[PDB]
Amino acid sequence: AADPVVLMETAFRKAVKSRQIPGAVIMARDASGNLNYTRCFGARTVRRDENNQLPPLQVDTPCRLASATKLLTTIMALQCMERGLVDLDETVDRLLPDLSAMPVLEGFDDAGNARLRERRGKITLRHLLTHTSGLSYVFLHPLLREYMAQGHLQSAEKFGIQSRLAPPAVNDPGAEWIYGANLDWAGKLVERATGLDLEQYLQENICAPLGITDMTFKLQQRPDMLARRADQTHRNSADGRLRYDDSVYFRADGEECFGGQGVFSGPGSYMKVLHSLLKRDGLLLQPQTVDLMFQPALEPRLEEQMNQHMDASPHINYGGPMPMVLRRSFGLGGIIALEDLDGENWRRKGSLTFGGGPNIVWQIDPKAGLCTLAFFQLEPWNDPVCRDLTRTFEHAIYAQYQQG
Repeated sequence: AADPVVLMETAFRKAVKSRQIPGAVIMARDASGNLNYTRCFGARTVRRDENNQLPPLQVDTPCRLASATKLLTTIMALQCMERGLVDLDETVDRLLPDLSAMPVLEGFDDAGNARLRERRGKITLRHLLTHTSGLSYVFLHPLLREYMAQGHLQSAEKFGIQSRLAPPAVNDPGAEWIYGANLDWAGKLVERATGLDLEQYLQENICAPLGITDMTFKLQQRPDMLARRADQTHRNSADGRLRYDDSVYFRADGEECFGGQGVFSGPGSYMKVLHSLLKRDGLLLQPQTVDLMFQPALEPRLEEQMNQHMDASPHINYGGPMPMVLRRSFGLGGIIALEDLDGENWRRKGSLTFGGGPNIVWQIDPKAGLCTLAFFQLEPWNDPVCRDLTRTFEHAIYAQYQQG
C-alpha cells in the first residue's frame, strides 16, 4: 500500500479495537478498470455469536442500504425513460394520477383548521428525481407535523392509500428543493409503466446485467443471505458507546416494496453499480443518460435555497463527509459538488454523492476518474467517527492514486 493508505487502514483498525465502530467496508474503483481497492474491518454486529466471537463484516455481507436505495430507483426510473415509457418533463398524471390529485397543504387558521389547496403547475418525473415535486417527509416539515397530529393521515387506510404516499405536498413543483417520498412515487411510476413489481424489475434490470445475486427488497425470502446478514448498531448519545439496535425488528418492515428504501445487498454489489456508471460501460444505463445524472438540474433560485437549507441544518447533514458549508446542486440521483472540495487533493467539481441511514456514503467523480464507497451499519446518520473515518478514507486513496 501507499503511505496515506496504511495510516488510514490503521485509523480504521483502531476504531474497531477501541470499540468506536463495529466494522466497515471500504472500496474504491477507477474508470480505467484497474483499481480494485476493497478492505474489510471488524464485525457486522456487536452481538457475540454462539461461538462467543464477533462474525466479521465482509464484502458480500448483506446490509441495510436504507436511503442508498434511492440511487437504484433513480436508475430504474431513467431506464424507463431510455425505453420511451416515460419522459423527464412529461406530466406524471398519466402514470401517477393519484399523486397528481393530491392537494398542497397551505397552512392552518387561528381556529387551527387545515387549509388544503389545488396544486399550481404539474409534477414531472424530473421533479421527483431532483426532490422538487413539493412533497416532504412528514417528520421534517412543521405543517405536516401538525397535520399528522390532527389525525388527517388516518383516513389513508380507507381509500387504500399507502402510508408513505399519504401526506399532502407542502409546496408547488419547482418552488423548493425538499427531501421527500419522491422515489417511493418514482418506484410506483416504474411499476405501472413496466407492469412488474420493483423487486422483479431490480433483479432483471440491475442485478442480472452486473451478475449480482445478493441484492433484493425481499430479505425474508432469501434464507441463505439472511443467515449471514449484518445487524444494526446504534451509538449512545450519552456515553458514546455502541449498543445493539433492534428497532428494525419492532417496526416490522415486512415485505413491502418501495423505491425510497428497503433494499438489502452486499457492499460489493453496490460498488458494482457505482463502477458501471463511472466507466460508461452501458450495462445499466446509456452513457448520455449517465451524463444527465451529473448535470446540475436545479434552477439558480432553487439551488440557492437548497444551499441555504443544507447550510442552515447541520443536524441532518445531507452532504455527509463533504464540507458542512459547500456550494452544491442536485442532479438526478444525488448531490453535485459545484466546486473542487479541496483543489486537486479531493473530490473534483461535478462529482455526485448521496448516502444511507446507517452511515453509508457513495460518490462518483468523473473528472478525477474515481468512485468510492464507505460502508457502515451504524446509526444515527451523521455519526462523527464514521464521518471522520470516511473523510480519512477518501483523502487517502485520492492522494495515493492521482500523484506519484
